[PDB]
Amino acid sequence: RRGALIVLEGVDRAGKSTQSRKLVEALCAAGHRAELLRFPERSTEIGKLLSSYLQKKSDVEDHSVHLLFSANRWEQVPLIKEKLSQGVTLVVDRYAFSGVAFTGAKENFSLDWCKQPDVGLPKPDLVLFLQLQLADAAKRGERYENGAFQERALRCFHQLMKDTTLNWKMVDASKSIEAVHEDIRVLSEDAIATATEKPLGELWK
Amino acid sequence: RRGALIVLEGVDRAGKSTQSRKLVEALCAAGHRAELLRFPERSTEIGKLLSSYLQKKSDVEDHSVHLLFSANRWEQVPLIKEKLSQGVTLVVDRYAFSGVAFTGAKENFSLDWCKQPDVGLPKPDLVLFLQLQLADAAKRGERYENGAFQERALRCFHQLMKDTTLNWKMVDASKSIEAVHEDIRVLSEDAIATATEKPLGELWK
Ligand SMILES: Nc1ncnc2c1ncn2[C@@H]1O[C@H](COP(=O)(O)OP(=O)(O)O)[C@@H](O)[C@H]1O
Ligand SMILES: Nc1ncnc2c1ncn2[C@@H]1O[C@H](COP(=O)(O)OP(=O)(O)O)[C@@H](O)[C@H]1O
Ligand SMILES: Cc1cn([C@H]2C[C@H](O)[C@@H](COP(=O)(O)OP(=O)(O)O)O2)c(=O)[nH]c1=O
Ligand SMILES: Cc1cn([C@H]2C[C@H](O)[C@@H](COP(=O)(O)OP(=O)(O)O)O2)c(=O)[nH]c1=O
Ligand SMILES: [Mg+2]
Ligand SMILES: [Mg+2]
Ligand SMILES: [Mg+2]
Repeated sequence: RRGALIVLEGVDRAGKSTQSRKLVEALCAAGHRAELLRFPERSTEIGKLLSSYLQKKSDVEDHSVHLLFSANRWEQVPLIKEKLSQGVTLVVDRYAFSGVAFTGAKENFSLDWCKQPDVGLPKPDLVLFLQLQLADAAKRGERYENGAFQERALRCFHQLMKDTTLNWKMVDASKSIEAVHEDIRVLSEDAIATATEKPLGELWK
Repeated sequence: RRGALIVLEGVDRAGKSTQSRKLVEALCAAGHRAELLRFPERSTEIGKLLSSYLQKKSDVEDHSVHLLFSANRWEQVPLIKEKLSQGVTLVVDRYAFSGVAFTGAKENFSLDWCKQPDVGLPKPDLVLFLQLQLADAAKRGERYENGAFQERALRCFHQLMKDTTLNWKMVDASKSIEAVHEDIRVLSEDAIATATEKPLGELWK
């Protein structure tokens, strides 16, 4: 039986990294083979250019930066497919959705253009959206770290959620770390148990 | 008056670099402000990864490599737009067409997916296609340097030429360097003189 591809999305400070780490821990403690992945994955050459960019150490033309973020996902596709075929469930901290939402929050970027590079990536079996008021997210904890930009990103995320081809689940990320974790864990157990019967799909196609 | 954006395309060994160099020389000698550009532009960080890839010094997942080639064009867009607005005609040795044709020659790559990343780039005013039999190209002068792959690339180029939104001009590249140059020079003079009256367009949109 293949593993499940579970993605956590949300604006900055929504609790994605905290919940992805806790989810992998709990699934492993309950006997599942599960591993954490994140995007961008900064250990690669592409990821290094992305990190310099996000730290404002370098400036990059907006379309180039968008394409590098997508290429950074494609470079991990062979690994993603191999792990899933091996029975390993992958918990992914940000994915193509963040890619479209953050670039789509910029001027003169259509959602259609932003989606294309990621068309065909492994399709998540479950996309958890950690919902919380922007003002709350701002009380917790770089480029894109301002309220007006987060608000436009959030709107883009809501457009992507109209996409019925995907198993979106809303999570109330305003609760305690432990309460949000239990909600996420129960949804993830269900997806691992029931969403893996069908072959891995292809995103946005 | 803005400069013209002229692109030279063709399979490997078609004479693109020789003709692009000669064209810029002749236009400048005839009083035009013209400069040469090429893709990939290996002087950048992205271009360096592309060069390692083409030299087989590194392996790269096919979708990532496709997106890096496109990002390498977008990183030069601000410069392209500035030069053209300044009256400078740009002669470009390979462009988005090569990008689509070479990736589209690989298995499981649709032309549509291959075009998307380059949608919206500056639209060439003239696209010269240096036509010559593959067997001839092979008598002149790396990754992709085998006949079966060049033949699939060539077929992709012929699909792109169905695109009526673009000013494609076929050149008989089997003639002498000087004869091919004169054909190219005359077409280029016409485009500089007549194709620049309208604003710079956007590719594939
Ligand atoms: N449910 C929560 N309640 C309060 N603070 C939280 C909660 N989840 C995470 N945090 C804190 O908010 C900050 C951002 O969390 P993090 O998981 O890194 O978010 P993200 O990856 O979405 O930016 C961290 O300091 C974290 O401890
Ligand atoms: N018209 C031509 N006839 C014969 N050889 C040519 C002609 N044009 C170019 N060549 C030679 O073919 C080789 C490849 O030319 P080049 O301009 O670098 O092609 P490309 O950039 O399309 O690969 C070079 O050695 C060049 O001198
Ligand atoms: C995956 C992904 C993220 N992003 C954004 C979301 C974040 O704001 C940012 C990286 O923020 P940064 O603060 O540098 O890192 P981290 O959140 O790990 O501490 O990248 C994109 O713009 N495109 C993408 O494809
Ligand atoms: C511009 C571009 C070229 N190409 C290919 C065409 C050439 O085969 C190759 C670079 O070949 P290489 O032999 O490394 O360089 P050059 O032709 O300058 O000596 O890149 C792509 O695959 N995608 C692209 O977007
Ligand atoms: Mg995080
Ligand atoms: Mg489309
Ligand atoms: Mg050349």
